Amino acid sequence: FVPQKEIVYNKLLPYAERLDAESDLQLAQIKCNLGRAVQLQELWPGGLFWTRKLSTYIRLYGRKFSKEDHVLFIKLLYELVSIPKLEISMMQGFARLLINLLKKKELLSRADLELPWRPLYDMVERILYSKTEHLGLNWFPNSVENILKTLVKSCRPYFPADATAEMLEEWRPLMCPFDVTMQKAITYFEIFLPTSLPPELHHKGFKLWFDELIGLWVSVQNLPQWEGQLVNLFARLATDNIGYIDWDPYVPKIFTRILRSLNLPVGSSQVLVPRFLTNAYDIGHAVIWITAMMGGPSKLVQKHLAGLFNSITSFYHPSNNGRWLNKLMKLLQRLPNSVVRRLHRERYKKPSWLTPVPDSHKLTDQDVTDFVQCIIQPVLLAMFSKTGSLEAAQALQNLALMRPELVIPPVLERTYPALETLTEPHQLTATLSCVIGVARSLVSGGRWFPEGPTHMLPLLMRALPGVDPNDFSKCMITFQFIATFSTLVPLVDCSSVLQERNDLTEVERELCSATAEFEDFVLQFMDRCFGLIESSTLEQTREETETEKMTHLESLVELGLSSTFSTILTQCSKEIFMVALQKVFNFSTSHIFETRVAGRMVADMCRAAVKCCPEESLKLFVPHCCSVITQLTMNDDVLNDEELDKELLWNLQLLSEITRVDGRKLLLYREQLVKILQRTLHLTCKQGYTLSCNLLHHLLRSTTLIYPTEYCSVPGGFDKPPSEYFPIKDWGKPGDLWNLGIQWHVPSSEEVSFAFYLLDSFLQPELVKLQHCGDGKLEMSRDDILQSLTIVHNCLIGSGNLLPPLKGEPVTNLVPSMVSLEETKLYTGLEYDLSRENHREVIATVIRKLLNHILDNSEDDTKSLFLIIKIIGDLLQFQGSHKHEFDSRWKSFNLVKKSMENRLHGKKQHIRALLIDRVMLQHELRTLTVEGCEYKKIHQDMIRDLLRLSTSSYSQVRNKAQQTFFAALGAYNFCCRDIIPLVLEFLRPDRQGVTQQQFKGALYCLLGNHSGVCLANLHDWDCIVQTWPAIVSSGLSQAMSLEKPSIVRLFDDLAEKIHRQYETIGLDFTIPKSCVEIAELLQQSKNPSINQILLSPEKIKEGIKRQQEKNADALRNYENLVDTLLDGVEQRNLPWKFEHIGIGLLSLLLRDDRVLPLRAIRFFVENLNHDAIVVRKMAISAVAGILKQLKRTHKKLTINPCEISGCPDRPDNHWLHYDSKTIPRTKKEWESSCFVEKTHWGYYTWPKNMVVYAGVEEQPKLGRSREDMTEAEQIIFDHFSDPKFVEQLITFLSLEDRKGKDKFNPRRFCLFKGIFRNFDDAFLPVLKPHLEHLVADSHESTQRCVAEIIAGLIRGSKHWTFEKVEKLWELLCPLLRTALSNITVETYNDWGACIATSCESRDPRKLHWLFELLLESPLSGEGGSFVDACRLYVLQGGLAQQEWRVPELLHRLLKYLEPKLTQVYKNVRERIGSVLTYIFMIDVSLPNTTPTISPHVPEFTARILEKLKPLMTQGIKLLKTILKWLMASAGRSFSTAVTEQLQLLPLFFKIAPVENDNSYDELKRDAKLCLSLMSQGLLYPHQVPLVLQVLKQTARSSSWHARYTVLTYLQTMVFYNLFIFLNNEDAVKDIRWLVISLLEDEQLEVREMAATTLSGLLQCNFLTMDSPMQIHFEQLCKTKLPKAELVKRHAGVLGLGACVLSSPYDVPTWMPQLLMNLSAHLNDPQPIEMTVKKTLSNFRRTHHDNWQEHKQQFTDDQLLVLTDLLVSPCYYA
Ligand SMILES: O=P(O)(O)O[C@H]1[C@H](OP(=O)(O)O)[C@@H](OP(=O)(O)O)[C@H](OP(=O)(O)OP(=O)(O)O)[C@H](OP(=O)(O)OP(=O)(O)O)[C@@H]1OP(=O)(O)O
Ligand SMILES: O=P(O)(O)O[C@H]1[C@H](OP(=O)(O)O)[C@@H](OP(=O)(O)O)[C@H](OP(=O)(O)O)[C@@H](OP(=O)(O)O)[C@H]1OP(=O)(O)O
Repeated sequence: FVPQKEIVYNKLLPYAERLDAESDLQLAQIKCNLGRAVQLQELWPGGLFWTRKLSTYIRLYGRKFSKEDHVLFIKLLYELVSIPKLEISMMQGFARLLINLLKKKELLSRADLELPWRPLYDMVERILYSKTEHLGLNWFPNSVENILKTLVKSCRPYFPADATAEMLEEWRPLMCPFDVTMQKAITYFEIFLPTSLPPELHHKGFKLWFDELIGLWVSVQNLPQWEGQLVNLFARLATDNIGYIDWDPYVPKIFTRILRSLNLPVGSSQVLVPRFLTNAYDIGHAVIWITAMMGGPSKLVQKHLAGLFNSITSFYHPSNNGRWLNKLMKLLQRLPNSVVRRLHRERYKKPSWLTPVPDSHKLTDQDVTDFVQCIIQPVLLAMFSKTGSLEAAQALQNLALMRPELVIPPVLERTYPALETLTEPHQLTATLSCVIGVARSLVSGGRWFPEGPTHMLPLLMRALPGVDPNDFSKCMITFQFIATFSTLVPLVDCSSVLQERNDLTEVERELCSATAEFEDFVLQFMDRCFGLIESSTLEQTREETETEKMTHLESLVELGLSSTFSTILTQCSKEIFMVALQKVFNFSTSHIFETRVAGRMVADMCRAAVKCCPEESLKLFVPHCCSVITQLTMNDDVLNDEELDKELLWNLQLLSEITRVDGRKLLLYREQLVKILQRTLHLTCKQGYTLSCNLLHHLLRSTTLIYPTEYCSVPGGFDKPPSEYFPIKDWGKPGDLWNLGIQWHVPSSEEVSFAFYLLDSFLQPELVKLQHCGDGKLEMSRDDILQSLTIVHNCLIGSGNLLPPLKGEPVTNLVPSMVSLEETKLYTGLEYDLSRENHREVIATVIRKLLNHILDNSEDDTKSLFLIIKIIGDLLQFQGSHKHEFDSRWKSFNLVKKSMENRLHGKKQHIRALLIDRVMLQHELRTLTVEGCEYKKIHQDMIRDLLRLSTSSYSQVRNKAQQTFFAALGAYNFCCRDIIPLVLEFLRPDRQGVTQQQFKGALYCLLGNHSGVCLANLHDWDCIVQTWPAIVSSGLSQAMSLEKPSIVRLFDDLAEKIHRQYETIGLDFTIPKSCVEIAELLQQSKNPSINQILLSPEKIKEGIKRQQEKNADALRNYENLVDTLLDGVEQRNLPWKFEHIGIGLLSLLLRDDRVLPLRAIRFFVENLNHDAIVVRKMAISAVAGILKQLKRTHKKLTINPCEISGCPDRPDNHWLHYDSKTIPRTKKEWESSCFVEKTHWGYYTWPKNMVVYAGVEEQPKLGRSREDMTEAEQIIFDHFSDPKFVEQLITFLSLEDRKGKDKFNPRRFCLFKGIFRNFDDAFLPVLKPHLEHLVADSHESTQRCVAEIIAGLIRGSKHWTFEKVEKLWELLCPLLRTALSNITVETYNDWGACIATSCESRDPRKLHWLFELLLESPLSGEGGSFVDACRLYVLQGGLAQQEWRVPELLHRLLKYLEPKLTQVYKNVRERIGSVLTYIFMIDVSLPNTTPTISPHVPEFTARILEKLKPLMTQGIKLLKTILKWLMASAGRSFSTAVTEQLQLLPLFFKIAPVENDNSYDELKRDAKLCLSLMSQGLLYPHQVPLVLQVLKQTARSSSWHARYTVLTYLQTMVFYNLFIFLNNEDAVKDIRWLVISLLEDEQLEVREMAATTLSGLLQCNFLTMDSPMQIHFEQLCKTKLPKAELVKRHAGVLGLGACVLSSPYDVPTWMPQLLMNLSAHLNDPQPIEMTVKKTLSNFRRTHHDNWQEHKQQFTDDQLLVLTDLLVSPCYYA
């Protein structure tokens, strides 16, 4: 038996008694056939048909199986995605299911399930880091990167406990921080490392790697691509292991980089902008990482949040918007969203095997109060931003779940002045948006904020002018405002409870007296909405046309008034209803509205009046409307007409859109509705019958659908028990899911026999007229058929719940299967006895005769053909609900649910009006979940009749028919195999008469033009072997008008959809022997498994035999697809545009598991010399992949690195010396040298198996001829030996594809890499002239051509014998010396990526000929100076790519440059500075490292100071190389400030100018923006005594330029390091000394920057405004002036003014005092007089935003001082 693990919302559903017998029968059919599909070696029909059906079963019944059945499903799905080398598209199909079984962690414990991880790594590395799939060998899906990560994430908490040191042993040797192989490891660490381990396993957890990898993270100070992965790792480590990390030693380093990742402009020049900060921290991962730190006993992370926001409050102000605001609004959206989820995780979540937080690490009531109080001031400034109020109201909702008494009064103090202002209208858009998130916490008066619903009704009454027909932004947010209040509070009078009753409290009796205005709200809501309608009627201005479409902005106001009025009028007492029903009736019947805009809009407002009480409302509408239709239609002969009377034509829509109340209470009016349908449905006016068809439609909709009738917040309703319960208690009703009290409308036999009586009196008389017209015996008009089809369409679409689909079962051509392919059946509650009529089959036979008559006898009747598409679109796939209306109510539910949800305590607070709709969304999901559908013989005919309409004469008819055609291809099982042979019949050359509409209509059938089914690019060989040749066979002969421009865009879209969507198809579906799990799932499940067969004696041999036949035909159809394309591209009289598609389909077939067939190897090699540049650009990309296929598999062996190097920790070990190329380079005995090819090996640690290549000649033989050769696949040898082929190949490659966009092609490189690797310079004597001719040419086309061949020689010379290596460089070392001599402007990026490419993954031993040539003379300039710079830039990329493997050549190049760097030019200085950052990149100071052999920054900079000692003319020449180096080592080094470089700062301050203008020298201009890059760089917290010693020394007394720039250094250096300094509390006393002691400067320009610095430090709360600060200024202002004393008195006026400018948007308690005595220095002398005039005029500028709130902090005696005061500039005097 099954104890269900987790189910759904189906208990409530009305047919809940039948959801156990139907669910368990499908689950038993899952266990049978999914086990039998795997065990009978079948994945093409059957492995996917029951993976989809379990994917359907999870999305329909929750889990609803047992724990033993849940580990059978996981361990079957896991072993299928971990098959070695599957088909990768079906690997995702098993993947998304296997994510769904595992994403709910609480369902399966750790002791109940375990999964290995190395099957995931071979799965990931083949799909994510494939060594193919850039040469054209594999073709992956587009979604493969994120599905595999979210699968490992779902499999990660079930990895075994001994399998993370097993995981820290494999990629820990990849952590050399210089190669690209480190972010290989760090992305594996973020994905694979187990962090959600139980607390008895942390020693086998993060403690193996935490201090090893947080110590790496704190030591970088660049921003690599892998630093953003560790913040995604450490966040996930933090959020699971709360209370087991001590983040306190690392918390100032964490918040200083979250601040730094905001990238805030600070300093009034503020940037020599580092472009390395493109990569940064995803703050959405940082919010996860702050939130998991807060609950500690020492509240240390809390004040770093208060230090964070208070430093950035001025950026949330709505005047200060900029680039930073998108990260900064996103920070407010997520931190209250995440603190609440942590509070739900520790207060209301049920326990599971996931470890809870400890009691010591849990958020206290103080801790969440102090979180709101440090975020409330930035969220209220975000409320009024220019970018909207969406991010603030989502923040303000989640803050209101925690502390309502602290967050709701600061909002409603700004809301009441916003609803009555008539000036600053933006608040009403933004304050109302924020009360809607507040609304759940506002109407619910808790034990802290009980005054909430006192503000309910006055905000609700003052919002009534918001419904105005002038704004629509106010009107939508007003309709959203009142509907979100009038679904919380019942609108009931409370006066009979206002008598003697002791239940009312002080606040609750204040509510009941205010409920006298509930009727006055609803009636004034209507008188405001009637003017909203009657002033929005449609004006017919243009006399020719008729605007019939309600626009999108007006369709929202219909639905916005259909929502916001039906929610008032449901949440409403019956006494207030019926006095408001008459206001609707006395409006909508005394007027005559235009039926287009105001017709849909009045009748929807009446539709709301009927759906709330259908008895009392239908007593007066349908007697009124039917008595006036029969008066105004059947009196005269208005059956035949041209235009109806606008009142008759009104009262149909007033009746049609009103008769869709609950269909039980329409049986009273049977003999009135049928009477008008028998009189106005057969009219002549094209709007007259469509309003009558909408009447017939909605009557059938109301009498066969299951839907809820009421949507009230209380299940009894607000009307049926008056005064039995007190209504003002259920205002904050949480609306429980159990005992919901939902009321349904299941169709009775009275409502069903009437549903067929309308169908037996209007469908059948409209079907016999269509029958005799399609037979030739009635001959109706063109509009008479059009009128009759609407009756057939509105009876089908509208009563389709009663009509069974089809019968007939087409077989014998589809896919045969060994297992069941039965269609699923879901009882959506109705029987539909299926004995009497079956009306759906009759319509399908009338149409196939009617459509056969119309397409032959009248091909021009378009509007009849549009209806036939609408009926076949509903004869096939229409049960009771619509496939698009469900998707728009699914989105409208998540728009309403996610808006008003109590995230603090779980599912128990969703309101009843949401939950009733979601149960209806569960019924409507079951009405559309037709997963399996058997392709029957009627479905073989109805789609082929759509295929005639998809190819017909008119493009309006073809476009509508193809969309039904494509939707009908996705529904039925194996239809696409039936219809490809039928749709390609319009594309054959041999066809006699095929029109151009016939032709291109069939190519819009192939080009799917949607997201559902691409019919030319299916994922099967039996379909692709027909569609791809037929595209290339078209063209050469067809009726293919290639001169029409639309058909050329069609083939360019049909070819560009194939290359975008194609994904490589498997050839071997060999299910491995490790699927005993399938036998363990078929057998012995038995708890739901009612399937007693359990047999497979020799059917498993038949399944193996049919699989090997599938494996044979998939191999056969592949090699037939190659032959049919080559017979179509080498076809005579093709157009050119059809062979580029034909080569384009051959480039996708080049496979890795196979070798391409012989005629295609001959093809792509011979098409390397093609005249079309597009073809031979593809032949380069294909022959490079052929040479990968023909690779000859070198042998390997394993090195113990203790055996070599003589003896047995992160860099440059003692047992690592053989990897470093200095002296012992191989000259004669080249073998026995242990060449380690790739760079990163052996840096950090050594792997378990360090693997190098073999010795001499154990690799395969190199020099060979055609005798010992594969005699079928090296015809490529025959072409590169022919000198006519080579001389034409060298000639085509030296063309110019473009002059600007012409770079070193990395795909011509892989062409020549695969040549000289595979053939071992058998072609190099045939390329003797064509290498020596191209180097001696001035053209950049040939220098680029030769460079791909040069680097392809070098990286092809990996496995060459020592004879061939020396014979290579004997002609190659003079060849590069020629090329490096004649290097040009358009060539040094080619050579800069030529020999920097050739040093990629080679040992520095094996290429010393470069490193003796490239380091020979880079700056000994034989010709020019730009040549010497380009000769040095190519040296840079080669030495950087062999990063740590060489200490020696870095010294030999540093020893070369250390005399030369003084006497060079600027283009060489910009290279030497770019080279010296790679000479010193190895000096890293990483946490467990060793001082490397590679040259040191401290050993070099001490020599630089020895040469700059006369400065502290030839030293100023040396600064232009040091400054250009310190510009390059800004973010391009692993430690941005070595302490010997820090005293280069006082030499830079006296040079860097003040104004920073373009008129200064290059020494000055490069010294100013070198200080900007060092201040904006980080620093370790043991450098705060070291840099502050420098800046106190530099600003002590040197020169006023240096005192100025120390201040502008500080302001953008204690901000980007703001929490390093605030941890070292001795440093903030030294900043406060230096800034204040430099207000006393002898230079005025220094001291005003000292006050600008101090004003910002006070503003970011780096310096608290203590009392001895103000005593130091207030006892400095009162200073006598006898005539040094002037500068002494001024510095107090700077100091008072610095405090004034420090709070620009608030007036604190200290603020009015130090404005009054600040204003007393206004008649002071002139240096003081400017400053007081600058400070007060800047005060008044920033304080006119909300000065009415600022003036209350002033006395009335002090307002007369500040208002009447002169601070005006010179041009007012
Ligand atoms: O069916 P939908 O629309 O796709 O949405 C499902 C979600 O998708 P899924 O069912 O897995 O496909 C699933 O969320 P995730 O698995 O992704 O986390 C459920 O979460 P869960 O219940 O496990 O988690 P908890 O209860 O929130 O802790 C439900 O989310 P809540 O409302 O928060 O959950 P409640 O249903 O209210 O209990 C939600 O049910 P609704 O239909 O009402 O939106
Ligand atoms: O010398 P490289 O240009 O750096 O290329 C090598 C080379 O691949 P090619 O056959 O394309 O030249 C290796 O092949 P072998 O010498 O071992 O025959 C291959 O090794 P595998 O075939 O075992 O994959 C290795 O790949 P890897 O670094 O994953 O070991 C790959 O290096 P790249 O992937 O960086 O190109």
